[PDB]
Amino acid sequence: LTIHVDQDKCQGHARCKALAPELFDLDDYGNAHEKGDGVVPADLIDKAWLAKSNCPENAIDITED
Ligand code: F3S
Repeated sequence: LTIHVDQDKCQGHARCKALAPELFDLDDYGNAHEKGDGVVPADLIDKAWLAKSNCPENAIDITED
């Protein structure tokens, strides 16, 4: 599992960042992006799917391999 935020879809709700601070960083304009790895650790797999479910703009993709 990896995370991606589509920059064109992001409108900076910051829900992703409130749910999974560990997985997203916000730029100075409030837009989110995947952090370091992008790879989702075993303990954050659920917060990942939640952040994606919760984004109002459907801006988050999770890849599965
Ligand atoms: S709008 Fe952007 S800030 Fe997060 S909650 Fe969605 S990716």
